[PDB]
Amino acid sequence: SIWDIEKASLLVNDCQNIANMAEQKVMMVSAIFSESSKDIVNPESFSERLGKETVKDLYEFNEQLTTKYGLEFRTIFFSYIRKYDAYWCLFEDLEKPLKSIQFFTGLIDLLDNTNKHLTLRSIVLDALLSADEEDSFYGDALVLFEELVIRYFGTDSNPSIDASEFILSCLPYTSLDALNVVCGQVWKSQKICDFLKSTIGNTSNSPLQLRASFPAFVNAVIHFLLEFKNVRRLE
Ligand SMILES: [Co+2]
Ligand SMILES: [Mg+2]
Repeated sequence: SIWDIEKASLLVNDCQNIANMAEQKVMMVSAIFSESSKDIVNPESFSERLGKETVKDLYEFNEQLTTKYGLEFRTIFFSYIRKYDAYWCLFEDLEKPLKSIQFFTGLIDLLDNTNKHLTLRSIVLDALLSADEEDSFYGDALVLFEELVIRYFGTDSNPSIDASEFILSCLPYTSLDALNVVCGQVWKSQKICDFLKSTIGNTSNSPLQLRASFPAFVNAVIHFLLEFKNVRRLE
């Protein structure tokens, strides 16, 4: 996929500002989650507690973000930005506010009552693709990845899909091979793709669906988006 260069260019201009409104809604959603960390039993409950108007506003801000700035895969891809020179130059300075925008796109995806969490899937895979650097922040991404896998295949209204489709449908890349072209060291070195294809195969075969509790899921998501937020991804 090609990120519209004009729209991405607009994002450079409105970056710090959209980032600010973004961190507003994060602090809200996160504060509201702090009150009810045991009554929020599922995304739908997260929704009711937030309020329709808060929710409606949440989706409208995400809509403008998505349409105006060309984010076809719903969020920001640091692997993509690091890979393609034109985008690197455009964004190399703006890593801090980019992390904020992505956080927002991650957090509100917790509201997806289909449990597909396409945006969280994107963010986790992007993290997995980005890391060459020595980190155990990787480990956390693998774990969160297995949870998203449970959440997807544990919901019986979600169609059976291959590991390939599960991975690529949320990435601005066209094939599994292509991922080898844009990834960091860890992806190739630890044969990460095979681990994911394995995990995905076993989770949809297993009668055990040891899904985590939502408030624990949410807390792990918030935690993970926070670690990400103090990591230097752009080279
Ligand atoms: Co588990
Ligand atoms: Mg794709």
